[PDB]
Amino acid sequence: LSSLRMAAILDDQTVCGRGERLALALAREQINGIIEVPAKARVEVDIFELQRDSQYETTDTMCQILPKGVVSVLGPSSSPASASTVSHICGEKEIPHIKVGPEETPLRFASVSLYPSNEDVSLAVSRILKSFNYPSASLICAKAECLLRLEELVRGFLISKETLSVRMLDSRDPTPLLKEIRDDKVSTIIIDANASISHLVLRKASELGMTSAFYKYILTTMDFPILHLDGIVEDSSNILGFSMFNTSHPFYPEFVRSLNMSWRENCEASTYPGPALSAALMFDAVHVVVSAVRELNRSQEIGVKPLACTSANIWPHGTSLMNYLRMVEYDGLTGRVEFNSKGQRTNYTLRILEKSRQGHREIGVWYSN
Amino acid sequence: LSSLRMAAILDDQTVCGRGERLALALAREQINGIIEVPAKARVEVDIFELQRDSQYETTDTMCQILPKGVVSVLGPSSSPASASTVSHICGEKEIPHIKVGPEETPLRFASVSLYPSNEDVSLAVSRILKSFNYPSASLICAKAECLLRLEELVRGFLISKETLSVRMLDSRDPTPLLKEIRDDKVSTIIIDANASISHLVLRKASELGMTSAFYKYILTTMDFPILHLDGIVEDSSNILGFSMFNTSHPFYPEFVRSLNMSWRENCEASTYPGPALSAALMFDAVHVVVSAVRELNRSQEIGVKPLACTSANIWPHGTSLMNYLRMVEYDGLTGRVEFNSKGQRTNYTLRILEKSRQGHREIGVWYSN
Ligand SMILES: *[C@@H]1O[C@H](CO)[C@@H](O)[C@H](O)[C@H]1NC(C)=O
Ligand SMILES: *[C@@H]1O[C@H](CO)[C@@H](O)[C@H](O)[C@H]1NC(C)=O
Ligand SMILES: *[C@@H]1O[C@H](CO)[C@@H](O)[C@H](O)[C@H]1NC(C)=O
Ligand SMILES: *[C@@H]1O[C@H](CO)[C@@H](O)[C@H](O)[C@H]1NC(C)=O
Ligand SMILES: *[C@@H]1O[C@H](CO)[C@@H](O)[C@H](O)[C@H]1NC(C)=O
Ligand SMILES: *[C@@H]1O[C@H](CO)[C@@H](O)[C@H](O)[C@H]1NC(C)=O
Ligand SMILES: *[C@@H]1O[C@H](CO)[C@@H](O)[C@H](O)[C@H]1NC(C)=O
Ligand SMILES: *[C@@H]1O[C@H](CO)[C@@H](O)[C@H](O)[C@H]1NC(C)=O
Repeated sequence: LSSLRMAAILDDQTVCGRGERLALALAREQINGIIEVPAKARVEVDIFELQRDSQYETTDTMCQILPKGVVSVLGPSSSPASASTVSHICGEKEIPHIKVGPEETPLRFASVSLYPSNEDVSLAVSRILKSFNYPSASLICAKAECLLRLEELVRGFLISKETLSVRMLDSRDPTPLLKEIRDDKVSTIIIDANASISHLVLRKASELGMTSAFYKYILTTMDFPILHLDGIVEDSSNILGFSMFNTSHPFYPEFVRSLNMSWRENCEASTYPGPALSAALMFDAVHVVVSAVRELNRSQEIGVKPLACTSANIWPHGTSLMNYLRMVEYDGLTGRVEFNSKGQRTNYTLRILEKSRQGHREIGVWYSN
Repeated sequence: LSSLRMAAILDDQTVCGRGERLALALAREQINGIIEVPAKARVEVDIFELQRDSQYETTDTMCQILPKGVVSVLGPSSSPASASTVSHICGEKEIPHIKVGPEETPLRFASVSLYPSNEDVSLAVSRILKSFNYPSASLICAKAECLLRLEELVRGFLISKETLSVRMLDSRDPTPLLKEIRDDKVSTIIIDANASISHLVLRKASELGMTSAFYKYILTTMDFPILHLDGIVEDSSNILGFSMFNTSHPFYPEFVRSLNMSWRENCEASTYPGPALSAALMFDAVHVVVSAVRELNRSQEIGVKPLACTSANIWPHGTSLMNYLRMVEYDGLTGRVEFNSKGQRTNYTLRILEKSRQGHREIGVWYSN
């Protein structure tokens, strides 16, 4: 390899952007700026955008990637159907797919994921419930698939003396849903939704007087740190959730400041909420791929050829690289990155946060081990 | 229209076949044999087979169907991923998709389905549980998506004093799973799996002494009537499940006898288990489409043009035909066929059956209304 090339697929239709493209560039720059002994091949990241909601588009994008000679494909972060199409094609060609968003809910060739598994999210929520003395609860789901995502927790409630009252937004305003929860007179409300939908639910809850001291909320979104509930919350609250960020990572300041400058070219600096987790996962993903490829390269000569959608040819090194990906131990923006036999993150933590008027406080940690 | 043409997609990799191809021919023959006043256009059914487990294949099959000038696409019955690809392409081209297998779990343009909805299956199971005085239970799932398919029942257990212990086969032999259920010492076992997997679970249960009078089974498969548990069951049992068949339908004898001759060209007449429900749903589907098209044709002139995967052209009549499909009232092999505003079967029944040494007995009825 004259260069170590990977592809990344972005799907970002937000007004301000999540900054994944810049995050990828920052990882590449950081890695290429460190001259190693022996010298290593330059890292390249080819970036492709998804602008429609179309698996035709996603398939065509993969067909454009295969001829470029890549050692991995990253993402997309926020498009589960597209990520499944990517995983399938990557599996057929034996190119590693590096996943950076939620487990697809509900494949032979292996992939890895930097995003916490569904089981881990369930266990983290259950840890907070243990802290509440294992109460009855209500669950608000953005999508019906929540019962699958949270199957571990659901199975626990199904055999426990406590109850779980489940309600789906699917489809406009959560107010009638929240009024039913209020009538049940149960304190603990679990919200399984992305950040914007979670904000909407909390806003409507606040308006109904449901952010009083009686009620306790647990959110599943890993973008909790960017959820700003100004005007809803005081300096202390009962609104809990998670973060993966290690703000002490040596690159974290440059990362935040750089993404702030990314944000403030389409929007105002004052509205930058902090770095998006998906951007940090993409940064970390580049390092994981580079680490694995350089370790594989000590024991075997790695080459790439054009692959194609119109050929049954596979990448001969993909099986090997999947095993070396599973050997990676990397300290990233998102904490310790290591993988288990299923390609899932292991030996890591989630910080448990409580929302406040200006941001949050950390009040505990969930350990995957 | 000189002819009324629809397409049907088959995916059948069974040794003996389910007889869907013959079922389609029988419907076409029956309809074309009735000379109406005024005379109506001849019915044609173009048949396509899926032989791989590939959405590339399914998409290519749809691309072959679009130029043929069809008024609907039927199926496939037993291939959920392929049926979803078909629904998507049909929706893009505004051609009705007539579904004949389980609700996909977890679309703008409307479709209809002749197969009972997930909610209806949950409600039918809950009706049997009411008959058992609403006990605690165990659920054996072939796939994790069972919690979604049975979400209505799961939500009921989550708020009830009774427990539900859920276990997934996902992945070889159910024996260890059944031993855990045995240790829980709960009587009622719900099996959500297709017919062959359900048979396997009951066989292993029998071997463990778990088909004694203490245990009660409820199966979700609509192919219960073809599940032959010879050697497991006596003349009476506690093994319950469902059938859609109306064995008094005037065509039922010809249907059974004809599919018996279909079966016994690849296998032995003695191993023919009776007609497969998917074959009967395909037969009924042809009648539903013909009924709707001939009613639409009273009020508007229907034409077809070649459509194509490489064109954005839609079928101008698809919206109209979807509304007329929803007006159909048809008495079929699978009972009364009518649709609600969601395109789901309504105003119908499921017969509740108890397995016996030679077959079954009907012991009750579930009404959708
Ligand atoms: C493989 O190692 C050799 C020598 O140590 C180096 O020249 C080459 O750039 C390496 N390739 C990669 C992908 O880092
Ligand atoms: C965060 O990064 C700092 C600095 O590299 C490191 O000392 C620490 O172990 C990291 N923390 C976690 C939880 O991974
Ligand atoms: C973004 O940059 C602005 C301008 O320098 C700064 O005031 C603000 O606090 C930054 N936001 C964050 C979250 O770092
Ligand atoms: C888990 O990760 C920590 C760093 O966060 C590391 O020090 C430790 O060696 C790992 N432990 C195991 C059991 O691998
Ligand atoms: C539409 O009705 C006319 C006359 O009643 C008939 O000739 C024609 O075959 C009909 N078309 C279909 C699709 O049945
Ligand atoms: C079964 O078919 C017979 C004969 O057409 C009909 O009388 C009866 O209503 C049908 N039964 C049901 C439940 O639809
Ligand atoms: C199939 O046909 C055979 C031969 O006539 C007959 O003995 C058998 O009972 C039939 N099976 C069924 C289920 O009707
Ligand atoms: C429901 O179907 C039955 C036939 O099974 C039919 O007689 C009846 O008119 C229908 N009832 C309603 C409310 O549509």
